[PDB]
Amino acid sequence: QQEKEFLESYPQNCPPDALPGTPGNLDSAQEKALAELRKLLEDAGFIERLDDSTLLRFLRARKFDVQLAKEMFENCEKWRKDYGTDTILQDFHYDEKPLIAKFYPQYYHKTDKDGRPVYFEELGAVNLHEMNKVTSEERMLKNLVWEYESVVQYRLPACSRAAGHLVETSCTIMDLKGISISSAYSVMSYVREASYISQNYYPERMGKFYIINAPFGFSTAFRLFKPFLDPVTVSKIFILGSSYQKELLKQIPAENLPVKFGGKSEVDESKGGLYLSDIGPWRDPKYIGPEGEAPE
Amino acid sequence: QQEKEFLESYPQNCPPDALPGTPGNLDSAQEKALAELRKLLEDAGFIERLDDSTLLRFLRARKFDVQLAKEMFENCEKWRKDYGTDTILQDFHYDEKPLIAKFYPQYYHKTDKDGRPVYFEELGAVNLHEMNKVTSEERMLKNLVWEYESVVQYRLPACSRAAGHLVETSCTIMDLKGISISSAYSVMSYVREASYISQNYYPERMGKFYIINAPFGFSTAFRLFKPFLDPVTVSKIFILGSSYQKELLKQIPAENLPVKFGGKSEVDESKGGLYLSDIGPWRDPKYIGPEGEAPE
Ligand SMILES: CCCCCCCCO[C@@H]1O[C@H](CO)[C@@H](O)[C@H](O)[C@H]1O
Ligand SMILES: CCCCCCCCO[C@@H]1O[C@H](CO)[C@@H](O)[C@H](O)[C@H]1O
Ligand SMILES: CCCCCCCCO[C@@H]1O[C@H](CO)[C@@H](O)[C@H](O)[C@H]1O
Ligand SMILES: CCCCCCCCO[C@@H]1O[C@H](CO)[C@@H](O)[C@H](O)[C@H]1O
Repeated sequence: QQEKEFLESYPQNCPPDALPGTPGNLDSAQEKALAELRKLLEDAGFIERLDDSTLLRFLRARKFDVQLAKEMFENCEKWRKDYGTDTILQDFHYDEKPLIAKFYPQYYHKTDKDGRPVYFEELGAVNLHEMNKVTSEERMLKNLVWEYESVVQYRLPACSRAAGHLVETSCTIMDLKGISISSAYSVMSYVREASYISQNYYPERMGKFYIINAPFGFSTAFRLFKPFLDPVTVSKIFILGSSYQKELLKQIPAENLPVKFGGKSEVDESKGGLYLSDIGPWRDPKYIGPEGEAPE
Repeated sequence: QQEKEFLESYPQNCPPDALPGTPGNLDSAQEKALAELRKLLEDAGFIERLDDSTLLRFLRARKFDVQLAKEMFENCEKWRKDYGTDTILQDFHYDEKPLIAKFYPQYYHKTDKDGRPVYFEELGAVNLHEMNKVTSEERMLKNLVWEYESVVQYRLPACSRAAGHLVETSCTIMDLKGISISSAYSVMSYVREASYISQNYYPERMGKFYIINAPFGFSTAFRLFKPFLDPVTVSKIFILGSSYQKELLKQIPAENLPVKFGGKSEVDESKGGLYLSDIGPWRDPKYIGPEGEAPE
């Protein structure tokens, strides 16, 4: 009575108007696709992470090819064992965070109108040189997986309860204000590594993606490739310039969005404002289940 | 005996390994799609431009929806009547060309390895201010349609004969060396207008598209959207930086590519080198048919 107990402690059906193939909306032969991936994995010795939400995201990332879903699934299970992800919430301590946070922000803050936790990344402010004095790329990546594990174990279940429906994804906002060719080159390895970790071991976890303060050449390229990108990806990716407030306020309440991005949400500066904060439904006693409160 | 005489004066079958749906390769039910669009248009009063190559390009631009092909076809026929395209080769004289060519290059020069005429556009060198003294956007657009009409009436048929196979498309090379946000804004209207004229009244005329000397932010965006653009479009579009020679020499011979782009082709400077030139198979007496030599 632990995983089963956890799964039924929060809503498990995505909203009715959600993309097909998502939990509670799968019907078009995909039910049979789901009820096949579970059989193969049960025989292969696997016991955990076989819930509807999990396998469905694996089936969704691989167009519902039950064969490729097993591959992607085993390969991810291989990775969690090697990397020690299963014990990352209690093994790893990013005690350098207060020291380096200002050079590469990274922080979660409340939710958007769909219940998704909002993740902010001020990539344009990054200062790797000043960061390499304290930490290392390896540790920053451990922090990335540590936060991903907080999202699934604590944040998502709490958000589901607060929104009345599932919520398997997050809403991310990346700020490019301040990027240069120089710093862009200095972060490529971390970005390429972080990209590998999520769309392979955390697929379908992205629900919406916003890039604000994107430079002209960059923003222009998107405006020309729009008609050639699949409609499924243009529904999630948003590339906007210096005028982004109206768009953001259209997805995130206003009382939920930080004042710096055109909203009303203010974090007390006498306890690490925004950068060192982690406030949202997951810190509200009435939305915390049998898994207890997430770490800090 | 004029259009019929013209059509059989040059090869009419695309190479065997070409994209399906192209003349001489259409089979998969598309033959019936072709032999339907012609019937509807014959009843609608249309007499010209009903050859396999034409209608097939219209069917290809609209995924083979015979219904939308008729719409796109009539709408283009409407446009040629209004604009006076049918008589553009003899009505319009871009006598300002020698004066303004240096501010917005534009020139055709020989062919690539597939027989396609190569079109060069040094957009990054554009100087609209210096150009507005002499011409106007309206005239530049008339020149664009005048050149398009030389491509189909003279250039393509000559290239077909020289390559031994059809050739319905052109190979374009756009140079961004020298662009600014400023000049990018100063040319948006011409580019937006020119884009409207080709993919609506000259569809499937683009076979390959190369953008060289693309700025970093711009080039980067393409490298991230690559996996999301359809494989049909990534086969035609190439976005490269300052190192483009190897790629170009891989598509265009070397004796065909101008020295400035990393090749061996040199045009005599005592008669308008490149900018004011128009040399290729269409100026070779042995590749000119009953349509005679193209104008200058
Ligand atoms: C200039 C900005 C470049 C940003 C490139 C993406 C860097 C990380 O962005 C992440 O990429 C993941 C891919 O694994 C997605 O699944 C996540 O939703 C996204 O937040
Ligand atoms: C900045 C470039 C775009 C953001 C990174 C790639 C976007 C999505 O990457 C992947 O796309 C899949 C779609 O098949 C989704 O299932 C996953 O959520 C996501 O990991
Ligand atoms: C920064 C460079 C922006 C270039 C945008 C494209 C401008 C013209 O490019 C033309 O566009 C046509 C679309 O109608 C295509 O059919 C042609 O093949 C292409 O040459
Ligand atoms: C710089 C942005 C890309 C170049 C402009 C758009 C590229 C192609 O535009 C159109 O694509 C069609 C494909 O359905 C082809 O049939 C046509 O040749 C082309 O007009």
